[PDB]
Amino acid sequence: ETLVRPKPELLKLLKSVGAQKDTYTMKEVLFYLGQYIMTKRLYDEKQQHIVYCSNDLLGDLFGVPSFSVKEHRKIYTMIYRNLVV
Ligand SMILES: CC(C)C1=C(C(=O)N2CCC[C@H]2C(=O)N(C)C)SC2=N[C@@](C)(c3ccc(Cl)cc3)[C@@H](c3ccc(Cl)cc3)N21
Repeated sequence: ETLVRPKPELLKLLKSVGAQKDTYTMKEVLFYLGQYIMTKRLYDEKQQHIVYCSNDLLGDLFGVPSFSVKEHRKIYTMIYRNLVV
């Protein structure tokens, strides 16, 4: 009840990087989302603060083509839209 419950499309995201649970602290979520971005190589060599998720499950979930890591509010909005209420 400290924790938060992923909607199952994001929870399938988390397991494609080795996650075992189905509830999580925010930290776990942020950390797994980062696995993803760095494993699936979703970024520009030119400007590395932009993540491009255009043709990818991540983009699906967040409903965007791309977004900047410097933009937290906007990130948490995207994450929460995927949290079981
Ligand atoms: C991938 C991740 C481990 C990490 C960053 C990261 O390392 N990235 C960004 C893509 C290219 C690569 C890079 O070389 N940079 C240092 C800019 S830069 C960076 N900052 C972190 C810690 C972060 C965490 C929470 C928020 Cl709300 C925003 C940013 C965190 C993060 C976590 C979740 C998401 Cl969805 C996006 C970014 N993040």
